[PDB]
Amino acid sequence: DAFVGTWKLVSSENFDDYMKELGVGFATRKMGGMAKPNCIISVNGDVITIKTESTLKNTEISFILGQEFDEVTADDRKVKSTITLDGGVLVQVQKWDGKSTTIKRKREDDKLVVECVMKGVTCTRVYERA
Ligand SMILES: O=C(O)c1cc(Oc2ccccc2)c(OCC(F)(F)F)nc1C(F)(F)F
Repeated sequence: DAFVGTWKLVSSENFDDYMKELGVGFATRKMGGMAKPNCIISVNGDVITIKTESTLKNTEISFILGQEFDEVTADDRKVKSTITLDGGVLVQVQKWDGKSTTIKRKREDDKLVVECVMKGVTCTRVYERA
């Protein structure tokens, strides 16, 4: 929809702190930090697919809005994820071991803005069309 497309990471703030707050170890944070992924968002019927592709790591999720699904994250957490659309924002929550983190995806001007929150840490990542 407004989200559909092939997006390239152009800026990131506080991603290392965000991964640290999630408990990600040094090697995986290193890989993640200097990744510059593409994010490819598509929709077919009820099903949204978000692929995140980079030289050292790829992930993919497919989901129906409002329906919980299992996910293995890029940092290898096994989580229960639910994604909803709220005022134009795709809101993802991941739940595991009594914790949660939120990842909000929104469209702003030419940007796909990704805000990731874990406890007191807020990370902002910005994608632009490829
Ligand atoms: O889409 C993102 O840019 C993104 C990318 C992530 O990791 C990568 C890095 C390279 C390739 C594919 C995935 C990631 O990992 C979970 C983490 F951060 F906990 F490790 N989380 C996110 C986000 F939080 F924002 F959704």
